[PDB]
Amino acid sequence: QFLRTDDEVVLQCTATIHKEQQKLCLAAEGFGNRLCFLESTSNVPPDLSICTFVLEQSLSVRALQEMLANTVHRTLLYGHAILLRHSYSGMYLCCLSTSRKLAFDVGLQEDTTGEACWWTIHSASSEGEKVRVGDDLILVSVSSERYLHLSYGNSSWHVDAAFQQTLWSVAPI
Repeated sequence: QFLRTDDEVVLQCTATIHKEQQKLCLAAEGFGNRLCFLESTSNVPPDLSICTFVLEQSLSVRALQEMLANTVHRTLLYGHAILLRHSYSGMYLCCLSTSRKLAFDVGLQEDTTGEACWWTIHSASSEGEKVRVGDDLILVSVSSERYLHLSYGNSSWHVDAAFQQTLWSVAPI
């Protein structure tokens, strides 16, 4: 099928270290420090509740930038900028100002009147083309131009906005 607005989705990525490969799910809590993290699966994550986002909006870069400039179930299209609402908290995936150290932190917030909560979707291989479920998506922050990135810390996997890309699977469920 195709990805549409109002869809409840789950973002997954593949984490391979020491030849050990696993699927990780993007997750977040609204109760406290508003940062996203990653869950292991199996491919179903233990706690799926907090791994659900809704594709609330889909606009063109020009449109979004026009709407914002004035202030001073559609199908998702490649190159378009989207808005992912976190179901549990009702807040939105955003690119923050604080650093993870070249990368920025990824978290949740409420105010969507800005670029920080907008992510343009690109293909790994299609401008304007329809976004089909099962495709590997690259997510770029409109505000910072950084990628939603799979990072590896001391002992665990983290998610941030870095200069390097990561392929994500935006599955419905």
